[PDB]
Amino acid sequence: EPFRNIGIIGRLGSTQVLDTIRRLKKFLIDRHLHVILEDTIAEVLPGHGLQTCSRKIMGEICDLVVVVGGDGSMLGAARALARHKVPVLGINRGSLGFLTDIRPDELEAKVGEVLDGQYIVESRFLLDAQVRRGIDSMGQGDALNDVVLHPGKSTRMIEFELYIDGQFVCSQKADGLIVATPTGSTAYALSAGGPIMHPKLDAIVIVPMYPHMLSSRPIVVDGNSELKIVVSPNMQIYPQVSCDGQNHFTCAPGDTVTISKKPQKLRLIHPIDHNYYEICRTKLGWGSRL
Amino acid sequence: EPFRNIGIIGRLGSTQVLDTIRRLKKFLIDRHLHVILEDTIAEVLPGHGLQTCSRKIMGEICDLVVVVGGDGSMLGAARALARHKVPVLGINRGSLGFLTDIRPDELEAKVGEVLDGQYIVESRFLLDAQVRRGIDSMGQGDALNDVVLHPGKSTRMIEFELYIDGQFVCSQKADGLIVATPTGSTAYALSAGGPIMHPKLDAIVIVPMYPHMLSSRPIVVDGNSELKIVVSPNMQIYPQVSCDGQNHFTCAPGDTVTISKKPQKLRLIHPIDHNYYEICRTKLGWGSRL
Amino acid sequence: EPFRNIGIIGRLGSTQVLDTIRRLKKFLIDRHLHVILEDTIAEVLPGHGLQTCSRKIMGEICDLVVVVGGDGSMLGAARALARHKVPVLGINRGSLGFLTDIRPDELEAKVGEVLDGQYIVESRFLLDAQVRRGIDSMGQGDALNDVVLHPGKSTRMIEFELYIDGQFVCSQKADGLIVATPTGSTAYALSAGGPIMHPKLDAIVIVPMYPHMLSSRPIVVDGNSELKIVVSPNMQIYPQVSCDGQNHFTCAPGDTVTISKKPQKLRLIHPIDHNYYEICRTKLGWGSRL
Amino acid sequence: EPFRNIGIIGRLGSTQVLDTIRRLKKFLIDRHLHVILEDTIAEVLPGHGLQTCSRKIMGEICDLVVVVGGDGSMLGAARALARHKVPVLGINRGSLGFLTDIRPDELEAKVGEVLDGQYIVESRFLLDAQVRRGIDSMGQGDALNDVVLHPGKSTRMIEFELYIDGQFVCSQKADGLIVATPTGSTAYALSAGGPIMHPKLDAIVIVPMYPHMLSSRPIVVDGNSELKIVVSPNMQIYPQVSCDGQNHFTCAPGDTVTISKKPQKLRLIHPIDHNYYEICRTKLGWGSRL
Ligand SMILES: NC(=O)c1ccc[n+]([C@@H]2O[C@H](COP(=O)([O-])OP(=O)(O)OC[C@H]3O[C@@H](n4cnc5c(N)ncnc54)[C@H](OP(=O)(O)O)[C@@H]3O)[C@@H](O)[C@H]2O)c1
Ligand SMILES: NC(=O)c1ccc[n+]([C@@H]2O[C@H](COP(=O)([O-])OP(=O)(O)OC[C@H]3O[C@@H](n4cnc5c(N)ncnc54)[C@H](OP(=O)(O)O)[C@@H]3O)[C@@H](O)[C@H]2O)c1
Ligand SMILES: NC(=O)c1ccc[n+]([C@@H]2O[C@H](COP(=O)([O-])OP(=O)(O)OC[C@H]3O[C@@H](n4cnc5c(N)ncnc54)[C@H](OP(=O)(O)O)[C@@H]3O)[C@@H](O)[C@H]2O)c1
Ligand SMILES: NC(=O)c1ccc[n+]([C@@H]2O[C@H](COP(=O)([O-])OP(=O)(O)OC[C@H]3O[C@@H](n4cnc5c(N)ncnc54)[C@H](OP(=O)(O)O)[C@@H]3O)[C@@H](O)[C@H]2O)c1
Repeated sequence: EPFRNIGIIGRLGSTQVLDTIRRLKKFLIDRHLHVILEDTIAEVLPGHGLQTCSRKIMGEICDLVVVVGGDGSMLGAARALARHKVPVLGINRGSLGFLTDIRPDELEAKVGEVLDGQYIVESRFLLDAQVRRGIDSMGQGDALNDVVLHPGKSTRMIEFELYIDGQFVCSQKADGLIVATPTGSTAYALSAGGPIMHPKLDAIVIVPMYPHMLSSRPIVVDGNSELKIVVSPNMQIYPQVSCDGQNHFTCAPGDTVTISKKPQKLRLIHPIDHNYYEICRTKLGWGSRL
Repeated sequence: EPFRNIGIIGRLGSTQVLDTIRRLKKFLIDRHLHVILEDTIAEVLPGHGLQTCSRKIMGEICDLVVVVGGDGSMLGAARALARHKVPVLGINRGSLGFLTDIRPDELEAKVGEVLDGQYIVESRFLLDAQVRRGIDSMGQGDALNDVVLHPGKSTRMIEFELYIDGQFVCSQKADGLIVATPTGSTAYALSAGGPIMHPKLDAIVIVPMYPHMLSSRPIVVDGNSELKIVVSPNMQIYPQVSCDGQNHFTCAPGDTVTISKKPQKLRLIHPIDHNYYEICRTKLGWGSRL
Repeated sequence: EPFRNIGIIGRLGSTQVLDTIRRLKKFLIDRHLHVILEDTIAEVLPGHGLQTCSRKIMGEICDLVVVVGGDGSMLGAARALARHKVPVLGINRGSLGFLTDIRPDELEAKVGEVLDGQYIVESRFLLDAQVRRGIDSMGQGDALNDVVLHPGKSTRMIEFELYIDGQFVCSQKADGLIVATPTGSTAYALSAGGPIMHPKLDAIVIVPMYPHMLSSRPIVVDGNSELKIVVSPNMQIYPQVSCDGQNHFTCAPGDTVTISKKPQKLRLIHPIDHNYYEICRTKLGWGSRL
Repeated sequence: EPFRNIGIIGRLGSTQVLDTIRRLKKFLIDRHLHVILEDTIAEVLPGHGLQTCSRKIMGEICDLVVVVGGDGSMLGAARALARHKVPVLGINRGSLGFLTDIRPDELEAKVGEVLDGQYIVESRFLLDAQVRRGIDSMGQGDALNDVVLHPGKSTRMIEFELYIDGQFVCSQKADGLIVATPTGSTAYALSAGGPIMHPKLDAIVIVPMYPHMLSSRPIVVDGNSELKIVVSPNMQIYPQVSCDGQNHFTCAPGDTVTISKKPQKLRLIHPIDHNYYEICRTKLGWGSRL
């Protein structure tokens, strides 16, 4: 459907984000479009602008949400807007990102070209994490990048067992474990030794965090696999579970973390000019044409 | 169909392979089954046994081929028996392998349990490699593990461009490139930093061989992607292409190597006792149950 | 000097440590030697034994200290006994370690052979870490393995600058930094990608902890270099500094951590049967003789 | 001693090397200095210039040798000019290198500042490699970067044993082994996973080339250690030994390669403006000042 009510999500960061968020406000209101603003960012804006709503509310209000900032800002908007299946459009901070595509100086050219009816709809799946004490459920969180098990208030290594589709893989002693989507394969998992996974791929990568065992290597499994991490019951370690490094749960010795694909996919919007391997060449420095 | 004519493929290695190849000959002839032998191995056998045939011929003769040895012996049989779609059963040398499953001491117990009608049919796809000079074709080879570009008669680094589905990825200076299936993900690609890919996964992993660029990391793409490696035309390097490290082509500056999935899949046979993650725990040393 | 007053240091762990600590008590008292016990371990012992002292006190009382347990138990004793320059002898838990050498079943044979006058004296140097706010000093700690900067109560990456001998190296965004001795090169630094450093080597290795930059590789510098880590002043991150993962300081944005070699070396005692590369072959699984 | 007879060493590469080699010829003859040219490069020069000599002869003729090109050009000149202990000065191709320091546009400014008496003398040690069949010696070669054992005319893995100071380390199956100086630690060894070693460090790094064993990690040993690589006698593999990837020997099953530090050090000349960590920040992309 054509985009009428357009929401805006931003991050309270350097001044340039507040600059582009008003060029976007100007360019969109110029086209006689209703602009609804996030309440968590409208408390510090030029005259606070127009109507104000919350992030869970912005799903059913808006037909499109433009996120200004970087890849990190895209993670928070995705977890809330994927449930409503709202198209999401990302703006850079001048540097090309794996989730943000529009440069602040090409704002009017690329955003207008999307509103005029030339764009690509790409869907990225999220992860569903849930902690359980025997049968009782502690908490359930979503993740677009990764679900990361890591030590909680103790530098000591943690111990756990990995299960994929109820099948025992191994027990391991390490700092933790990174479970990443293709979207998150370029983030923490890449810094921990994991591979790059193309966004077309229906797969999940499991990356050990500095394992005490040198032969512990990343595994890539079917994206429809169900992961089950069992914290060591015979150890006094209380690890932490992080979803996109922003939502944190504290696990008890013996707690079980289940990770699987979320049914609701995030509807990413790109210009037709989008090229995934060009993002890799700029974000990682790969050589260009010979 | 029930297995009647059963072929045998072996490797001219240590004495134990010649030992198990005759226990298999005894156990199979005991069950009143026709045993056909590979000609390349029957030239040195106890009285040369029964009928003798070639590997390309063994496809339409036999209903099942038992390969004794290790994972390396499985690679040669797969490239010839996947075209005929002949079931293949592997025997260990005492140590569990990613392709061979039967231990020489459990030969009669596991092979009989397969012939009695309790087995798993698992299909593994191969790679199709073809070198081209402009339009003319040099050679075309198959690979169950990997297609590897590596330096040819020169320790100097090679230069090349990578294309996936006609889309330019990057140019790179390295020793070479490893393109591996899920089967080959545990071989050379694992030693070069690549991840483990579950056999259920329809994916191909591209691993750079000691790249001059430190940010060159492995990529995992859709298994239906078509890869196109273009040797640097402006360099006096003549690289070599290896298929399972056994079939070698010499590439010219500017030659293009195309790699894609082969339509014919190898029909692997396993006992019901087969567990993939148990192979990883023994081949790599991962910790067992807590 | 010949060893008369012999102290014992242990860890409150599995039952076998309490078993060997009494075979050592029997074997030493059998030889008419004064056995002094650590107070932190004598509170739970068979009748509490003989005299009891503290770890800082055990330096001037004893001529030799036998540490039962593993490599982790050796770290705590080293930081306190290196100031007094007391010889230290380590006992295994059945498995050969990089710091502990005696197997519990060869206790009487190897410990007696050392007391009879056949042993090797090997000295290992420690690290000296000190945090400073401008000029004021927060805390100063020693380390036999490593001084590790890591995130403090925030999964977000930390930012810092590295200085070696007052010379600027680089600024970096990562989980943290591992500064290890040759003793600690096989511990956390090895799991983070660092190299093995022979104990004869006067060198320090600096290993980045999952850096956001892929080209951030470990550096090995002169063991007499002075390291200076400056926490990012323009970031709201409060990192933590760990010495052997046991002593923890919380750093403020802008705090400077100085790391250099400690003058006092730890006097390690080994039997003449000691072989460093045999420890590597067992701890890491390297292949034995062809 | 003040530099009078100044030799020039270049590489037959792109046109710019032939350009700078004549600005250097102009600037030096302008200062009334005798310029002697390498015969292997004077066959294609503007009128062939002045006197012509060989590389082994250029040691006793010249007081200083200026090498134009890159790090690779510095390797060949070092092996021949380190025996004569002739100071060596390197010129860049516009990009800063680990061995070349002068940019072609700062040629007259930096080279003149060295001739005027403001420079640093830094000495880098080389490696001494010698192959032996039992007692007979095949060949002996020097290396400024690395001595590399790698497969010879066979993609199959090679097998060998490592000995350090006559002490057995391990047996290993891999593509090969990289033995690098601090100078070569940033070259092949860095691409194979090795660490950066500061030039002040008296150490040698041993890096396995894609080992079949995942726990085979680089080792850093004393620079005065004597290495002894024994090719597997029970294998039909004929590996090759490369010194700076330019001098090649073919080893037989059972041949022993001995590697140790060469007594003659290469006298490198740098301007006072030289900074080693600035080279790392540009060659590897590390972050600059915060
Ligand atoms: N050592 C590490 O590498 C490390 C440690 C902790 C967390 N992380 C990652 O950080 C994520 C959360 O980021 P945050 O905003 O909360 O702040 P953060 O933990 O400080 O991480 C911010 C950094 O992550 C990058 N990033 C985030 N998602 C990415 C993706 N899909 N591909 C590539 N780079 C990506 C950001 O790129 P922009 O600059 O464009 O935003 C930025 O450089 C986690 O999900 C985790 O994957 C990495
Ligand atoms: N440095 C390296 O790691 C390296 C170098 C060259 C080639 N290779 C691999 O060797 C393969 C060809 O082997 P080859 O028989 O001709 O002799 P080879 O090159 O000497 O390699 C033999 C080794 O490869 C192992 N191997 C083969 N396929 C494997 C798989 N799918 N998963 C795990 N391990 C596997 C074999 O296991 P078994 O002992 O059970 O046979 C054996 O240890 C190539 O396709 C390539 O992947 C690896
Ligand atoms: N992910 C990791 O690899 C990781 C994470 C945190 C800390 N660490 C290391 O743990 C050390 C402190 O150990 P802890 O007793 O307090 O418990 P810990 O953090 O849980 O680490 C205990 C483990 O470290 C091993 N270890 C300790 N020093 C070693 C050395 N020099 N060489 C090889 N292995 C060594 C121990 O061997 P034993 O079983 O023989 O004791 C044991 O396996 C730190 O200094 C740090 O280097 C490693
Ligand atoms: N895959 C690899 O990384 C690989 C493979 C084979 C050989 N090598 C290295 O190449 C060396 C021989 O080089 P070559 O001239 O004969 O041509 P080459 O094998 O094609 O290697 C040339 C490349 O090596 C770089 N290099 C050479 N010495 C270096 C050093 N000390 N630190 C950093 N980079 C260095 C060169 O830098 P410049 O552009 O400034 O010359 C150039 O990028 C060998 O000694 C070996 O270390 C590396």
